[PDB]
Amino acid sequence: AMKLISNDLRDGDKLPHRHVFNGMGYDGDNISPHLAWDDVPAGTKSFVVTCYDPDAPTGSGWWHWVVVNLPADTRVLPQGFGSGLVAMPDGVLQTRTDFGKTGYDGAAPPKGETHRYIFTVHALDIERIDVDEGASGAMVGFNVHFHSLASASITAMFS
Amino acid sequence: AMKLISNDLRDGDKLPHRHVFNGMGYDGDNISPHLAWDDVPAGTKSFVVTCYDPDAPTGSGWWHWVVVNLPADTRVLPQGFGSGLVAMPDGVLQTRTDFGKTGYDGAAPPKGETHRYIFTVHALDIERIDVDEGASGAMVGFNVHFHSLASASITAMFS
Repeated sequence: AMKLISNDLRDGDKLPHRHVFNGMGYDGDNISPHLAWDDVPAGTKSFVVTCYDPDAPTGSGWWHWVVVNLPADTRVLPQGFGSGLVAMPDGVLQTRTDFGKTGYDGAAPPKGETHRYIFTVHALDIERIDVDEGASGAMVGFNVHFHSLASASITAMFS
Repeated sequence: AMKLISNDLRDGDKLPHRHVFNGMGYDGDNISPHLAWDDVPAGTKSFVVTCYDPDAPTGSGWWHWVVVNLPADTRVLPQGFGSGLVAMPDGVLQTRTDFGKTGYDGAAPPKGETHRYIFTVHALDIERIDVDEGASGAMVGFNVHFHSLASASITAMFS
């Protein structure tokens, strides 16, 4: 029964300022949160980690961060993994977000709105998904849908 | 009361093969459908046209086609406008789809599934949205949400 925990986030609590966006009217530190998981399914060959806001009023939500092809032995993403603080393990790729770039960028909702910022880890049954860094969050999501063995998430609320 | 019509599509009917994707197991012609609109709101300064599948199992649906900054006098997109058959009017941009490129690419659902393929035209209150060709459908959608005066759509069902 795969579990996702974090030294930074608490499921259902407010997203700490450390992980809020640093512009667009906000002044958060824009650092990806620590994430750690356990009890993965047998047959796991890689992981995908994402940050998605289902409440962004765009017609398709908003992908904040997408990490693919994490090797089967991965059980943690240190704080700042999506922010240039951590070396990328071989074969890992950070793919394209709705901000038109790769890597993590935090919450920055319309002033006064509170959205869900869902951090999810998916265990896949394939070692590598066939994508490059220009792949959209939906394109990764398509691959996740057909290859997922299990998932676990933590949702942080912002504002 | 803005209306959207088409020489090719009929709201609620099957998407013709001419507009289905040409690969991924399908052999449609992959040509964008004709779209035409009328009775636009006063204050309209530009239009955005999109094709979205809310039923794609990706976590965020799928953006098939996004066209922005169509001038205020636009009332039609000839067949193939998103397929290289039509010259781009000055200032018009086709932005990034979930297929990781610009331009129209048609329906190609999981074998045997029937999804909605929604074609929408939005009348905006601003002449240009500040995006380049790398902007995601959500990024365009964010701009549409804050600038839309009205919208009209036609939904085609595929398979």
